[PDB]
Amino acid sequence: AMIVKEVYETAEKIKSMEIRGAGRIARAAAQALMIQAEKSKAKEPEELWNELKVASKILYNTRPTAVSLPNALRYVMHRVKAAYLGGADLETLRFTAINSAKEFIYNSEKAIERIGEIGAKRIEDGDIIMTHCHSKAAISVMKKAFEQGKNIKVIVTETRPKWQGKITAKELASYGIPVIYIVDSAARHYMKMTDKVVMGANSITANGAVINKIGTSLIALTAKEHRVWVMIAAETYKFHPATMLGQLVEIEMRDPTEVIPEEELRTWPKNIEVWNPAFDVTPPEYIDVIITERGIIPPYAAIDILKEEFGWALKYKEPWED
Amino acid sequence: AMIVKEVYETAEKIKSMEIRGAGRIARAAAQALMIQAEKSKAKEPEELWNELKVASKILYNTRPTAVSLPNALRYVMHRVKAAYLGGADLETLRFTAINSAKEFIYNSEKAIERIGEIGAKRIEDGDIIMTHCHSKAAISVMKKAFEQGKNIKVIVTETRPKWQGKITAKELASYGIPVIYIVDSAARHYMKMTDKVVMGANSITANGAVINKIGTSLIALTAKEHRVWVMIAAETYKFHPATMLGQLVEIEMRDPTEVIPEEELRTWPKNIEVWNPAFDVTPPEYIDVIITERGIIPPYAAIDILKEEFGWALKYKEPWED
Amino acid sequence: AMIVKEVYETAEKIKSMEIRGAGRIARAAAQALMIQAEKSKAKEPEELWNELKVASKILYNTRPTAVSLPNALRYVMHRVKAAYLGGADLETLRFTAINSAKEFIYNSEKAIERIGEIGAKRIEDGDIIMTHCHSKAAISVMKKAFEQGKNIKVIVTETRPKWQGKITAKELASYGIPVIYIVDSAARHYMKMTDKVVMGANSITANGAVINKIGTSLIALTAKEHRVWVMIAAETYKFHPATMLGQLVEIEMRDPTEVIPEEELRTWPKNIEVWNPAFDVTPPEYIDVIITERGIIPPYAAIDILKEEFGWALKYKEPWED
Amino acid sequence: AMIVKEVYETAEKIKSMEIRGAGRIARAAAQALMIQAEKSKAKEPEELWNELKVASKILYNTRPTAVSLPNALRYVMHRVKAAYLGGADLETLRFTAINSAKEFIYNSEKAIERIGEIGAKRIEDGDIIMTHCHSKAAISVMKKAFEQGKNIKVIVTETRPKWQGKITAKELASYGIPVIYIVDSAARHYMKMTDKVVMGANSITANGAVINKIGTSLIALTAKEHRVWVMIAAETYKFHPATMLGQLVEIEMRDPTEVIPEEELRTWPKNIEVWNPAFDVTPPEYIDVIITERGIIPPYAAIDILKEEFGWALKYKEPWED
Amino acid sequence: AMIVKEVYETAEKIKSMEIRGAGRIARAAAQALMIQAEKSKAKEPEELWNELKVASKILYNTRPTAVSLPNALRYVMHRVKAAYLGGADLETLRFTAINSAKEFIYNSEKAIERIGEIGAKRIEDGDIIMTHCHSKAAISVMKKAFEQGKNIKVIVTETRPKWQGKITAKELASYGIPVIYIVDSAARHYMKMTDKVVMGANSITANGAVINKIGTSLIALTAKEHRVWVMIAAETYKFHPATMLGQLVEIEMRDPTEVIPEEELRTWPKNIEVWNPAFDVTPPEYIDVIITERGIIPPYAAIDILKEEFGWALKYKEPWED
Amino acid sequence: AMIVKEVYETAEKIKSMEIRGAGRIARAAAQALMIQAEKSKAKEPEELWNELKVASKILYNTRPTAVSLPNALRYVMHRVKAAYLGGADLETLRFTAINSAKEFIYNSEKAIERIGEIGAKRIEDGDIIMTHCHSKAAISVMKKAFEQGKNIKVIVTETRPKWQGKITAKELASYGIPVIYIVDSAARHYMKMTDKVVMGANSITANGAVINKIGTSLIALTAKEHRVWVMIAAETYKFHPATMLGQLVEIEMRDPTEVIPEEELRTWPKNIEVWNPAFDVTPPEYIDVIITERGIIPPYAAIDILKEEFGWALKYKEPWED
Ligand SMILES: Nc1ncnc2c1ncn2[C@@H]1O[C@H](COP(=O)(O)O)[C@@H](O)[C@H]1O
Ligand SMILES: O=P(O)(O)OC[C@H]1O[C@H](OP(=O)(O)O)[C@H](O)[C@@H]1O
Ligand SMILES: O=P(O)(O)OC[C@H]1O[C@H](OP(=O)(O)O)[C@H](O)[C@@H]1O
Ligand SMILES: O=P(O)(O)OC[C@H]1O[C@H](OP(=O)(O)O)[C@H](O)[C@@H]1O
Ligand SMILES: O=P(O)(O)OC[C@H]1O[C@H](OP(=O)(O)O)[C@H](O)[C@@H]1O
Ligand SMILES: O=P(O)(O)OC[C@H]1O[C@H](OP(=O)(O)O)[C@H](O)[C@@H]1O
Ligand SMILES: [K+]
Ligand SMILES: [K+]
Ligand SMILES: [K+]
Repeated sequence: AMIVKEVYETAEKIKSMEIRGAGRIARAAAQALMIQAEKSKAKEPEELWNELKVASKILYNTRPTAVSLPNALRYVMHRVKAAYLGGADLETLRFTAINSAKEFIYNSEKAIERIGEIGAKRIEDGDIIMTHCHSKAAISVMKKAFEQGKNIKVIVTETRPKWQGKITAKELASYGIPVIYIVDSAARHYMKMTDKVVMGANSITANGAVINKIGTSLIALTAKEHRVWVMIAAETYKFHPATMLGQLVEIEMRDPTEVIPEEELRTWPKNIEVWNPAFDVTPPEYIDVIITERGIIPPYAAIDILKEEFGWALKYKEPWED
Repeated sequence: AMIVKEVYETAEKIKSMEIRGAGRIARAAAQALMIQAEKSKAKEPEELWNELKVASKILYNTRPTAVSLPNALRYVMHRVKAAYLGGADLETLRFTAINSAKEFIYNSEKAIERIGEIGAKRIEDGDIIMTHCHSKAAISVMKKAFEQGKNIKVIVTETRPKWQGKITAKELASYGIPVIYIVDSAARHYMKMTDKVVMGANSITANGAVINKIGTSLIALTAKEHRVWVMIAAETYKFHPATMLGQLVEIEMRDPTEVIPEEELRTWPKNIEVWNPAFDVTPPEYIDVIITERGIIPPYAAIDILKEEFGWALKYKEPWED
Repeated sequence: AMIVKEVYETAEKIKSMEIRGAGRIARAAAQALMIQAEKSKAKEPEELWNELKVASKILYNTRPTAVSLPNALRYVMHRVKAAYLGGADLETLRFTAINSAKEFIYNSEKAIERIGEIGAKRIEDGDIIMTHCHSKAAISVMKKAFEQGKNIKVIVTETRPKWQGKITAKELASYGIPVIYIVDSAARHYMKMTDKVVMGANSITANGAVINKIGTSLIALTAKEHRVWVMIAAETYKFHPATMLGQLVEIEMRDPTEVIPEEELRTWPKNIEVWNPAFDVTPPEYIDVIITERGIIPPYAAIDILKEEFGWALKYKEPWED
Repeated sequence: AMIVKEVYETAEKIKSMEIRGAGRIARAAAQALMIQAEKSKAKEPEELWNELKVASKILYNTRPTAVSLPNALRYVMHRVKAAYLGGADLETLRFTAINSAKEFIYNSEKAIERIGEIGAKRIEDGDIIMTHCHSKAAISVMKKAFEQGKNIKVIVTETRPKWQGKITAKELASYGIPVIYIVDSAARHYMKMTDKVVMGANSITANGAVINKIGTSLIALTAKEHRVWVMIAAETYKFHPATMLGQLVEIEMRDPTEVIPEEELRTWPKNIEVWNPAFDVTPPEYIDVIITERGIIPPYAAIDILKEEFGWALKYKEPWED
Repeated sequence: AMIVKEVYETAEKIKSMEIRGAGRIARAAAQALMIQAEKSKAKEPEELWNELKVASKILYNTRPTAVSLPNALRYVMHRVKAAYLGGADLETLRFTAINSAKEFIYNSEKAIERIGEIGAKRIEDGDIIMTHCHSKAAISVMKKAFEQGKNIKVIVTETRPKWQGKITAKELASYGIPVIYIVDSAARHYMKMTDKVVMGANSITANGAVINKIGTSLIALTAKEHRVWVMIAAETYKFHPATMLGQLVEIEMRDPTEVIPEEELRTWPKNIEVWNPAFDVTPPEYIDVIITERGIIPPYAAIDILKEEFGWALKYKEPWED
Repeated sequence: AMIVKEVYETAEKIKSMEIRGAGRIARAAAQALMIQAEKSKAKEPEELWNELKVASKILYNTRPTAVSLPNALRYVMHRVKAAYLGGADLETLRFTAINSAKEFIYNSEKAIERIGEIGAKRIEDGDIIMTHCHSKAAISVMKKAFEQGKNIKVIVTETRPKWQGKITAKELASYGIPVIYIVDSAARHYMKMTDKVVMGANSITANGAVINKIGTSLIALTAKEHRVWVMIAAETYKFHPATMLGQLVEIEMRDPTEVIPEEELRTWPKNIEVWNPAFDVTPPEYIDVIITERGIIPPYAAIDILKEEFGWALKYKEPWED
């Protein structure tokens, strides 16, 4: 019940997308549980255990679609839970939580560097790469390919409604990479000059489907139409455990004013509904490879990544639940 | 040549897209020649003929892609040239121009009505319709189907960068028609609930391809993927004669500042290029029917429309050439 | 208002499908018009005119999907009407109706044997041909090719619910053509051994789509999948003039007792709805050729059959109307 | 050689399809093995062993296509065999056979209700689901989802020739699920209004293909065409171990009298062959997921189900062999 | 019966492909009938008529697949036949034949220049064009595009068995055009760098299929897979009249030694058959446009080219027949 | 290092393709290391280790694409390196090399046999099989299916530029198997009569793509178009480990003079470039099954083969690196 302010501020900052990107919100959430355990004034283990459960619930209940976030929380709290239930005293608990969270953060950072190097071998000198939204994993691949001296150009899609495309373009251009910026609508038109597509992921399902930023399934579709390789750069913690047992992933519907600003929308008629899905779902048939920190897989090998990292936990409850 | 200010002003408003839409700019160019003819101070028929040629060229060099405009100019000018060359006197030439421009304007208005009556028959009670940009021809269909008492909803795509979807959404709402407004990236995600696609055209080619607002081809692609009928509402003067003899249609590239506003765009590094094609091309295999004022055709019958109405002219030079 | 029993008997027999097959029902309506004229006790030209308009409406309100039937009634009534409006006396009108029926009925027979001759040229020695329902035009093709000494075998799908495939199997076998009889569900399984598919049509639209017995579109889809030629054998009076101006064809829904017999259906619970559609719609992209009495066309040239033989009549009302 | 009548009665009832459905026949063969052990008048361990090998062969030679049946006989006989070869006395062997049957039979029941639970998670409120034949695993899915309070409707294809769709329709309606009953030919026509397809399996191969009731592959093809999820609900004992080493599955050809009744068939000429295939084969590319009792897989992970649970046994001979 | 040697020598030279290419053999055949009429020693018209029939039969019976050849013969002999049957005297016949043949030859030459100019507008600066075999029509397009200053490169396929690819490569390279020469097998591999495909035709059917050099259908297929425009450059006399009435085009099977030289094949075992089809058939769905001397058409407009140039003659016998 | 002439001679014969075929060159490289080890005059184990490393590199730098060769070298050298580093004396090192090379050679021969026994089960009585190049693995399948008494015919493609089809045709004929020999361009034209496609592989990637003789991808493309099973017969040592970590396979570009002989080629102008890729890449969606010595897999299960047998090594440098 004695939740420190950094937990609430991180939760809010995930909700408002001031902190965004599936990897980042997962690291931020691990960091929040880390600080809760740093600054906790609890005396008993039972007390700190209970603070960490509640912090974890607050953080889970921010944004639903990227399983990166629950997987972060799980990574920390499977360990914290095993400690507490094994009889660890206060400081043995405090450290288990803090250290588990530090592990996840470090492993996330290393995973992304690694995805960069693996994916870059798939990029060739002269390539024109089209990307969508702003994905650290995808940018790692493109950045690495450029540092290897491959002379590349990236077609960056603006990525409505929230313009993540702007971030992507200034970022790649600041590393020296030539950028071509277009609207989402122009993806087919420019698919004819594109050699490779590199996008990220928020959740990957057991059958190989990729839930990523709205628009992704379209770029994928047309890439298939033209035989351009769709490469999804994604850490293993993007893979979605509960899809193993039949769960559909929730698609986050965000506020209509991200599309039509409040000052404008209030003046619009009542029979207009504005629908603002945050993600769509791309089928495995439109994906060439998924580049994980453990290597290149075909998208249908997602079930293998999950069988072996994740499946064990599905017979238990979540490690923050009563 | 002494060109009236209405010609210059029309030309600027077409360039700037204050006046926009394929059919409307064609009416605005007819109108402009009408007014050059009305307000002319010419004494000799050669002097007026010269004014009409120069005005025609000013209007021609506004926007390239939509062939409606050239076709409107031709409709007036073939007739003006036949009179002048057949020895018409000043007033008979003036009236030929005025009256030809009027006929085109009236024919365009009636054709749009007829297109609506025709396309509406293919809309069924309960249909969810997806559209793109703001096409008067497409809208005529939706408007008439609603007026027949069919309960429809229209999914309207915002149509970046110039946001024509806003015009379409407000217009359909004003007639009583519920709208679902979405970003362009969401067209595949909502194709699964869509019963019909209805878009316009700027130019249609001899092989049946449809040049229309940027992103049209994406929507038609995923429509096909999903077996949703793609219906293109379009006047005969949208069909492109020069394509009969192999001409490719120029795709208008518009200012970067429509995509990114000038204030923001001047802050960006020089190795980001903003590219803003205003149209793409949708191949005939992704189009179910074209709905013209003379009936439903498959897209490959575009050559028939071109043969029977515009082929005759391709042996002659352009009717405004001096 | 004095309508002869034969008109009523034909109508009732078209409704119960005792008279069936798109061509046959058309000939039966023409026959009925002919007999209404032959047996008329009408003493005035206006009195006969009124009997024929009324017989036409009775006949038109039997089965809606096959345009063959109304195109037959048209052929006659356009001619009856031009006579009546030109001032024709009684026996001139009676004869115009008698000799218009005769003409259509004889032209139907000639068209069907000519489709035989043309279609048989696309059947090759050794061919295995799959068909569906019982189409006289399809059968003419197959029977002619067997008479050219080509060793063929026909796969006859049983064609639920009304078992028309039994008629086809006994018919083709009676000519000495070996038949393979299968359930409809088995059409994909046998498509691998099939060389050609030959089916009939109830109506063909302006854009090339073919409305024919329920199932036809599935057989056509898997035929496309396997690159087996789908050939549609159809008289020019199967082409649907109203589709030129956007009309959709109504799909006859027939009695659920044709699917589940009345004795058994009455015992079933109300929360099972039985839906019996008599036709489906096959898109033009899955049709290699339509074989008409005037030649082979790609399905997209359906609009030409229509433009050249039927379009004239769409500016007038139906010839049996007040 | 002293085989108890129940074994003979089960075999005859699997042959006539009085006992049918891949799971049920498997449980029935296990039940029969169990009763052969219970009622055996055998005084030696070698005498019982020999009765069970012989009962197994009788049961295996009933219907070939569904691997479920031999995987059941295996489950038991592998265990009977290891006992017998380990030196087991009589009542130890009798019990090993009794308790292996029991185990398989109970595990079949648990597997089928677990597929219910997992599969139901992919059904969404409002869904219209098409199915085919009568599959207990498919039905468990649909029934569980209805018990979660999701308003669904099921389209039941009648499933010629043996009319299994009648069993499915009455079953689902008995649980209060509204049903739409249609002929098989109508599956493309209704695919446009279908949200999900759920079908069972008789055998699933190493590369993902699904052998199931004749028709299944057509429904799957048009489902793919329309981007409707095709979900296969199947116990792990439907997976076919011999396909790992290249074996193809035999397609049972059943009596032509199931298609044309004997009373009518005898009147037909000899040059009509009636071919009644009980199953077809659906390729993996047209299957979105297999739902097993252990999870959701892409169809290409069938080889893992097999590698991990069955492959061990392929270096030995069949457990009922000499 | 008094056939001059140039007729026999041309026939033989067509048979051996010393004269080849569909246009060329058509011109050569017209030329042969021209010389027969130059050097004829006939006295009566009836005598010369009879020489021209027999010359025509000799020339027709050379190579079967390119309808260019019969259409040449027809063009000359429809005119010669009308003259003779109208009562023309010897010299009026002699000139009719000679002049008709001179017309065809000139019109063929002009048609090809014209196809060149039309097709070249479809070629863009920088384009890499893949072609197949050696087609004058296709080369006209590429040559013209290069003379317009478009900087192009052509991928020339070797075109087994007869190596026409060598001719094509030396020809284009002698005009200054950069050539990349590859084997037929590499067409897919290099389809990714190709912007346009330009091939010729031997016969074009009523439904839009293109019979062209063996291999054409493959290049077309993969071009569709990659969305590369397939442009077929072809004169109207390549279009095939009798396909209007159901005729399949014969595919010429040429001597096995063109594949395996005689010195080698004689040593090969008896159970090896060498099959050497000269042409395959490409479906209309894989063709973007057909470029005729009358302009760009979609391939399904082939029936229109035939309806209007050719259909009239199909109610008559050939103009060389008794 | 004193390298025996057998190493140098093997290396030259691999380069020149005197010894060719993916599997054979791998055996020839094992063999060559065997012989370096047998005939070595080394006194110290370090001196032999050095010889084995240098020989390994000479053999590695022969031909790049087929990963069988590197894998054979690795099989021997991992084991040689473990011995040398574990302190083996001269003779124990010599024998480790000799014996490792022998095991690889024996395993390769047995694997090819097993592949035949496995693939043959998927060949049915009456099958027409199309193959490409000369693959011992594919041939083992065809040979065994014939020996099982299945009546097969094989369509053999000539496989330019090096004409490996000649080897395949003579070899299959010599076993009794009828052959149809065709040029590569005719593969689509004969796909319509083909029941099965059976080819080999040089390298198979982590995502399931198959690098095989130039034109393989074309044949698989049209096979897919036609629903003909594409089966790839291939040993586990054809699977490519470095692709697990993103490596793309180099495609061997061979001398222009294989395509055009040197005598002819020196006469050609310098602006013709002959390009001779020896392989292409066939994507996994066009492959039905890969038949390895351990069973049938779908192509996407290539990652499983790579994980379970070769992944372990990718953390270590190459076992011949100094
Ligand atoms: N050089 C290469 N090395 C490894 N994999 C490749 C290479 N080139 C293409 N691929 C893969 O093989 C397939 C070829 O696809 P496409 O580029 O459509 O021909 C894709 O699945 C790629 O991931
Ligand atoms: O983890 P990284 O690769 O950085 O981004 C992965 C994905 O998460 C983001 O979602 P949002 O912007 O938070 O909704 C984008 O959809 C992006 O592709
Ligand atoms: O003639 P209507 O149907 O109104 O418009 C047709 C098309 O012209 C417009 O172009 P723009 O907005 O002027 O660039 C849009 O592309 C629209 O679909
Ligand atoms: O195991 P469950 O899911 O009940 O049924 C599986 C399958 O078995 C049935 O076969 P048949 O009626 O025995 O020929 C049907 O093909 C059904 O899909
Ligand atoms: O008329 P042009 O365009 O020159 O050639 C047309 C076609 O005829 C040739 O046949 P062949 O070499 O005579 O069998 C080639 O197939 C070529 O594409
Ligand atoms: O191992 P096996 O099955 O014999 O051969 C496999 C493949 O290797 C060969 O390459 P090349 O002829 O050496 O360039 C061919 O591509 C062939 O299909
Ligand atoms: K591209
Ligand atoms: K390309
Ligand atoms: K085939």
